[PDB]
Amino acid sequence: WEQYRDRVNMLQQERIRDSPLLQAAKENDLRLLKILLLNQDFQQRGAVGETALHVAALYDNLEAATLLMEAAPELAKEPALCEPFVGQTALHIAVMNQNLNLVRALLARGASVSARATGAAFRRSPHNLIYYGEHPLSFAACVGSEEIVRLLIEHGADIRAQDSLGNTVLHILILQPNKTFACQMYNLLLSYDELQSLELVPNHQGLTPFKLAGVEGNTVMFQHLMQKRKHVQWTCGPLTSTLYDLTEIDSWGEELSFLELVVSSKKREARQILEQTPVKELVSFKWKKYGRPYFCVLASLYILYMICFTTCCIYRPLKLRDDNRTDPRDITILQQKLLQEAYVTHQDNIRLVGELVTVTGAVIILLLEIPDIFRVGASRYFGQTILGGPFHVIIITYASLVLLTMVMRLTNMNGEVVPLSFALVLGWCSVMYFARGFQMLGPFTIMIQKMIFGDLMRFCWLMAVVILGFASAFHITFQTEDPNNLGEFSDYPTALFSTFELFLTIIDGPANYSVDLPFMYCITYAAFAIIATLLMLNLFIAMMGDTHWRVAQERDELWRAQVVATTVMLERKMPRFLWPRSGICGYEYGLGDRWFLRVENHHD
Amino acid sequence: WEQYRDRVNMLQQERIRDSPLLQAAKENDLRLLKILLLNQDFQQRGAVGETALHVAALYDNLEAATLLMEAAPELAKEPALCEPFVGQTALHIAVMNQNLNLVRALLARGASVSARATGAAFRRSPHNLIYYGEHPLSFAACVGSEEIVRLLIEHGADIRAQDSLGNTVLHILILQPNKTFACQMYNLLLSYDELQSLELVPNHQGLTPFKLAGVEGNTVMFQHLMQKRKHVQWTCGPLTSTLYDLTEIDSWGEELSFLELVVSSKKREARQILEQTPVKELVSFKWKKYGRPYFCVLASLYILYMICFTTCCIYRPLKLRDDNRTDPRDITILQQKLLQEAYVTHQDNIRLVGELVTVTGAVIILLLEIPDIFRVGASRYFGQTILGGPFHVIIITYASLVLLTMVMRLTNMNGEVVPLSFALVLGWCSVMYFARGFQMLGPFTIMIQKMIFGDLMRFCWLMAVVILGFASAFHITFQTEDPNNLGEFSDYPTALFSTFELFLTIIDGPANYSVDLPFMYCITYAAFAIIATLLMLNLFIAMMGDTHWRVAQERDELWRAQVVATTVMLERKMPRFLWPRSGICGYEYGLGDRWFLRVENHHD
Ligand SMILES: CCCCCCCC(=O)OC[C@H](COP(=O)(O)O[C@@H]1[C@H](O)[C@H](O)[C@@H](OP(=O)(O)O)[C@H](OP(=O)(O)O)[C@H]1O)OC(=O)CCCCCCC
Ligand SMILES: CCCCCCCC(=O)OC[C@H](COP(=O)(O)O[C@@H]1[C@H](O)[C@H](O)[C@@H](OP(=O)(O)O)[C@H](OP(=O)(O)O)[C@H]1O)OC(=O)CCCCCCC
Ligand SMILES: CC(C)[C@@H](C)/C=C/[C@@H](C)[C@H]1CC[C@H]2C3=CC=C4C[C@@H](O)CC[C@]4(C)[C@H]3CC[C@]12C
Ligand SMILES: CC(C)[C@@H](C)/C=C/[C@@H](C)[C@H]1CC[C@H]2C3=CC=C4C[C@@H](O)CC[C@]4(C)[C@H]3CC[C@]12C
Ligand SMILES: CC(C)[C@@H](C)/C=C/[C@@H](C)[C@H]1CC[C@H]2C3=CC=C4C[C@@H](O)CC[C@]4(C)[C@H]3CC[C@]12C
Ligand SMILES: CC(C)[C@@H](C)/C=C/[C@@H](C)[C@H]1CC[C@H]2C3=CC=C4C[C@@H](O)CC[C@]4(C)[C@H]3CC[C@]12C
Repeated sequence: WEQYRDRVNMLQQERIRDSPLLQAAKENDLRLLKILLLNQDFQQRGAVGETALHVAALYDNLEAATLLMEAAPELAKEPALCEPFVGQTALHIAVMNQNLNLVRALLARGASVSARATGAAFRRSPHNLIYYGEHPLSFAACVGSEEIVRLLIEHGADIRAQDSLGNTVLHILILQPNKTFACQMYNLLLSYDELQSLELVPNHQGLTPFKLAGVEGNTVMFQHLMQKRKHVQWTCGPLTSTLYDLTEIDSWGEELSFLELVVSSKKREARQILEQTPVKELVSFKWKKYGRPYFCVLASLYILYMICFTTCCIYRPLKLRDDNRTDPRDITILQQKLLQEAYVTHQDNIRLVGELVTVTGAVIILLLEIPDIFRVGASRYFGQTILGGPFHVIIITYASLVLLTMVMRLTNMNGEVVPLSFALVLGWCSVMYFARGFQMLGPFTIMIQKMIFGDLMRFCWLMAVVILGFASAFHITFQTEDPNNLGEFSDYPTALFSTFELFLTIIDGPANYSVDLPFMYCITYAAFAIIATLLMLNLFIAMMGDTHWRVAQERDELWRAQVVATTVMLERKMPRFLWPRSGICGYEYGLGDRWFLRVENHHD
Repeated sequence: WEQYRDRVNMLQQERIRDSPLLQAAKENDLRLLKILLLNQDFQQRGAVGETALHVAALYDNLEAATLLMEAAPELAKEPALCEPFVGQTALHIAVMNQNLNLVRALLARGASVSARATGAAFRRSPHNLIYYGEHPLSFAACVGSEEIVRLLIEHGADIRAQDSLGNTVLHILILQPNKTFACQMYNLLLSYDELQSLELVPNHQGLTPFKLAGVEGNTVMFQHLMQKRKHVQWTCGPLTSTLYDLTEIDSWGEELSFLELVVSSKKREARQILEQTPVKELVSFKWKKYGRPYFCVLASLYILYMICFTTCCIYRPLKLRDDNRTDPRDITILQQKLLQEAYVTHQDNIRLVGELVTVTGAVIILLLEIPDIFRVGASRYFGQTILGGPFHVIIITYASLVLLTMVMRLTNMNGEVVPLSFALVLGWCSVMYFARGFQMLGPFTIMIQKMIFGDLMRFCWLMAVVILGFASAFHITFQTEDPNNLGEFSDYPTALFSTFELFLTIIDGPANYSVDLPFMYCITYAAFAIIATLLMLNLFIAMMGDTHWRVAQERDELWRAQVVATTVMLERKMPRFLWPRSGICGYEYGLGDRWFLRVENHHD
């Protein structure tokens, strides 16, 4: 909340400028500070509970801080006592200002090296511009001063300490945007670290520093981590045979693997870690050997199942209508057969076998799609475009509509045409889910997805506004006319549908040249042809062209992300005997229990 | 196979780390090596059959290699004895690591300079990252160390030696990606070469180094080869008159010429050699003087032949139907005349003359197109887009359909409309083959080809999926309705055709405003108008626009490649008296039997 933080900062500045000691410490006024510290409070606090030493350390005044530490040195151990800054000692502010002399003086005076800055300003939030952690070692690692890190570690800072989110100092080091010096600081902290190692300590969410580097899109820290796990077997000429380790990449026998955390991430940059050196090799092996033929087999089985469903839909049992067509505008000549009237002939028995196959396929689809929602969460399963969220919504709706059609068929309920048409359209449009397995058809589904949940939802309000206005105009111009001669605008729903058809130029303009149409229709339809047909439609065509160009710029990255997501899904759902553990065995060749991957690269 | 090569490498590293001698040679451990070589095997081998000297040479340990060569020097002549590395001595690994001292020590010890590295890793394959050949001189030329080349040649390496593919050292030099230093290495090896020259030695495929440089897209080596064949007549001011040699470019009196090998190549870069200095001049002379008027004459003759075929198709003999139209939905009022009933009047005799002209043209087309398939191969004749593969398929199908129509006409078989329509469409669409002879119409055929075998085959699966789903929905919504009022969806093939028409907006939406259509048709057609008409169609429009832009970026190169392919085809197929040998005579002007080409260029 910005209006509370501004009030806190203004009250802090008012309390600094009101007290003479805080004002003398702020401006580095040595004379007034010496006068006030010669004789008379040393423990007066501002609006945020900060002492005079915090004010002296905030404005980088070393001499005023030494003068304030000459008398009553316990201010080195006094933390702030207010909500936006809880526990912020002078050491944190001295480290953040990167003043080595003030940090050395505070550690000589005996400041707490394990004091936690548990305020609201130090938490990880979009309100806070920086997440530097809570312990002063985290601040010293994130700022980028190695001397302060060595001085804090030699004075007894704990490298294994965790903040309120559970993040260790490596986790807060990974999250920094300055990823160049952060690798050197990571190497320094790993050198100073000698139970389990600091690399295997997870946070409260459950992520290791390797997995957190994978999630947050930190490619440089990912390369720095993987350069400590490779093993160059031989470098012969331009050929180099590296042996990468898949212990923290494959994550075999785990609830959530590394690649599933990488792909199902809100950060955009994480897909770049699907283009790194061991990960791309690993997913290419797992896709070309196992993922692609199993995905093609599943696609062929689903296509045959949809063909059986379509064949059961076309041969739906219909009989002659018993009631006579009294209304001249009624064209219903057939109605649905009853349950006793149907399933008599042998062709109806073949249809019954096909319908049993269809309903068992729908039950299998529901049993395969429902527990993943409870496992991974409803917001992430239906939300991610790469994972196939809309396809999961479509296939769950299709299975529910097939079950609803079964219920309506067993209970002799008329009106199966509506769920059968819904199920046919959704089930056939869910065949395009299996187009992600091919590079020639992969990004096209993403193009249609970004044109439907993108430009279509951003232009349908303007389209519906124009449709409503011109449909109302076309209805009231033809309210006083004979509906037989021009019945395109006779009822307001039919006027809305006719104008929606005329927007996309899929029907002709209504014209009857043997009768006198009203002139207001002519002027209003000229306006509709200019504004809606010509101008606003071809704006949407250009928006779709820009969306197609935007996806086609990054088609390979998006198809690779779809490949990794499909490979992770097929490794998780299919049984283990169809998916052996990828990589070299390792134990057979005299090495440990780790599973390795050999990459031969052509350098120089 | 990667899973075998990884197993071989891991077994090799395990056998290195198991034996103490191989481990001492790997780590350059002098103490353990001296202890093991003082007293006790010197001939122990690893998983790939490599000796200890191969391990010492693989890790660039010169001192350990000299210690291993001090005792039992026969390890300098010991090759590996396993399948992925056959015959790989220590000299090949010493040359690949570019260690001149180790190569000199191995040649002093008496290593085999003609040992062949006939393993699977040294062959030319997409599995292997490098193709450096088999003989150590090929390795020394490909790595780029002139001192090793001179040391191997002075010790007795054969420059004329060929590997399993028949490639000499020049062939393996051309295939390298580092084409800058490869020209200098080529010049050094030609200087050291003093029967026929090394430039005229072909491989097992039949290609000279000039032809292999032409095929593989190596433009820099092509310039380096052509700078040894030019002859500057006079340089006056800014004008330079060079006299290029067409002995290895024109290839007169040969089964496969140089330009036919350049154009009909799987490599993309070979078309750049159609833009070089003598080749572009030569094909421009051969096209502007001979190829263009002969191609225009053939185009005019084929257009007149297709006009005669169309005129015979329009005047096809038809008589009144003998059977009465019993079915009210039947509109057949004419049927085909019999063979005895036809060919009676004088106009039928004119039609008979035209049909004889048509069938002789089809026989001529078959006799001109069939033996080229057996000559150049079915995979290359119908495969290359530049050569006109689809046009050859179309014209062979057209000739076969004309012959089938002749067979059905002679045997009084009804149903000539189907092969006549097939032959008319294919024969008229084969007129666009003759559009490659004009720069204003050249790349347009390539645009249509890349939009048909490209984006159309990559989008027709999604299009057919949407067509099948919405056709099934529109059929089952109108299964219970009267087919007289709205017969666009009455049968499932007719529903498929009507939805395919509604996809491309070539017919209107089915609407009958005098009767009550079902509302599910209205919602499903609104969905079809949004998803299929508006979104997915204009995605294909944008894909075709991107394909058109991609071809229009490189229109001149593609048209030049079409010109060279057409010129080669017309030089091969037409008789020799219409195609004199291009270039200056040479023998008349006191020079040799070579045929030259004069190029005047404006330098500076
Ligand atoms: C029947 C289907 C139901 C699907 C329901 C669930 C649908 C579902 O799974 O995604 C919903 C969508 C997700 O976002 P969306 O599809 O727009 O795409 C993501 C993101 O929102 C941006 O739009 C994308 O970048 P840009 O802005 O294009 O540059 C970004 O690309 P990248 O940077 O990550 O690479 C994407 O990650 O959010 C909505 O807008 C709701 C519209 C709902 C409209 C329909 C409501 C029924
Ligand atoms: C009736 C006609 C029959 C023709 C049969 C034979 C047709 C025939 O001769 O070419 C077939 C085609 C060749 O490849 P295609 O036409 O796509 O074009 C080549 C290549 O495959 C790439 O597509 C092109 O680059 P890009 O990817 O565009 O960037 C490349 O350009 P360049 O880099 O070389 O400059 C081209 O050399 O391969 C198929 O995909 C089969 C589709 C068959 C579909 C239809 C099957 C009946
Ligand atoms: C049955 C009729 C009445 C209406 C409701 C039908 C709507 C269908 C055609 C629409 C609704 C949402 C659309 C839709 C949702 C999301 C996606 C995921 C995207 O990555 C590819 C396109 C795809 C798969 C499309 C396909 C067509 C769908 C499924
Ligand atoms: C992009 C915009 C323009 C799209 C979303 C607008 C949708 C509206 C205008 C369309 C979509 C489906 C149409 C529709 C659905 C079904 C029926 C029932 C039918 O008996 C009368 C027409 C009627 C009532 C029309 C009214 C207009 C609707 C609701
Ligand atoms: C007769 C009807 C029923 C159907 C089969 C006809 C198909 C024709 C129109 C289609 C089939 C394949 C198409 C086709 C094949 C390939 C090429 C080569 C390309 O470089 C230019 C376009 C061109 C020449 C086009 C022309 C139109 C063709 C020949
Ligand atoms: C790009 C996609 C959408 C293209 C290739 C799809 C093709 C399908 C949908 C089209 C192409 C030709 C069409 C076609 C050919 C001929 C006939 C015979 C006629 O008596 C009934 C319609 C029927 C049976 C239709 C069915 C639908 C077909 C097969």
